[PDB]
Amino acid sequence: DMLSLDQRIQTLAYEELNKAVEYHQAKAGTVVVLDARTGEILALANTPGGRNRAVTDMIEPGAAIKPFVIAKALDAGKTDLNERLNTQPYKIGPSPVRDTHVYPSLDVRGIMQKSSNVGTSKLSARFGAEEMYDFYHELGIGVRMHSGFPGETAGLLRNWRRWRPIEQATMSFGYGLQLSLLQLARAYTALTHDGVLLPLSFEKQAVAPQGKRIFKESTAREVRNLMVSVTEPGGTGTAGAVDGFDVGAKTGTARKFVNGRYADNKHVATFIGFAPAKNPRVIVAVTIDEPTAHGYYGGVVAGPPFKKIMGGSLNILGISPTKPLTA
Ligand SMILES: CO/N=C(\C(=O)N[C@@H]1C(=O)N2C(C(=O)O)=C(CSc3nc(=O)c(=O)[nH]n3C)CS[C@H]12)c1csc(N)n1
Ligand SMILES: [Cl-]
Repeated sequence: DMLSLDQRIQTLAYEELNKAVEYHQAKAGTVVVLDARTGEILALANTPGGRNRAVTDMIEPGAAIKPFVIAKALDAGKTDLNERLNTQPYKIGPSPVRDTHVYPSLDVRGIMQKSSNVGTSKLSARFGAEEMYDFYHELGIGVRMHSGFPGETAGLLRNWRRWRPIEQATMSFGYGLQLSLLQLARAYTALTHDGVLLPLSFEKQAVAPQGKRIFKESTAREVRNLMVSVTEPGGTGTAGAVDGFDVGAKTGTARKFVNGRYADNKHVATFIGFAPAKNPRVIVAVTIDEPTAHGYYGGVVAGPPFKKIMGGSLNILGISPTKPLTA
């Protein structure tokens, strides 16, 4: 049998996912676990029972898309690692562009670490609309996965000719475009596989299949290091840190679109990360739908199951820790 599924990881993922969903009294949840070098899908878990939401359900990614805007800006030389960007909030007409805190300025590392919508939108604004549209398209947004499961759709990437000026701003921190958790996890292979986006596979891969280069290898390596700051003190994703490893991750918290408004009530909490951060072996992605108890942010809600799924996955795959254990 040549199937990529690993039953121990799949069982680990399902149990931790259901604990998190129950503890936060959430409506639903999904997990994807990938081989970070080949794109093999090691686990897909969904709750409550029924359809494969990891493949079928399109979500807005929120700040989980920010790593790719930051990488693109660095890759194209439109920013660097020492620029400090004014990150004061502002508005375009009625629409605000603001962070949860007012940071007067941040470098690119701070934009990632703090999850600055303002910083990301200003980096994105250095590109034209059609450029960015093509960029989201080559990340696979709007491109069907052909996983073999029914109910799968391509996702949403609106035509660039219809973008209002505010739209390109808000798309850069995860508004307006839609993708499945599988498409989102797939995009993170461009960061783990040294700039090369992988197709993903449900069968064991003897080699890493031929991918498509999105970023230079140096860009991917620098961005992975920025993402380690997310799980260290000062970042939004400390709940996902794993003993004996450096973890690059990104949190996301998206207001749900109820009828015709973005609810300040209901949220989707996402945590996606990879380890070992220098030479990744595993990607773990977790999305918790509408938590109602014990917090609703991505770090607090989906961070804890990420940490237990990642740590156990590395243990199951025999990945040696890169630094002394302290737990
Ligand atoms: C509620 O805001 N709605 C947004 C949006 O701007 N989301 C951004 C995003 O991904 N965010 C994240 C985060 O990184 O988790 C955060 C997390 S900050 C945080 N994390 C904790 O774990 C914690 O205990 N406390 N705090 C303060 C701010 S909302 C923002 C949105 C984007 S698309 C969409 N439909 N909604
Ligand atoms: Cl490859």
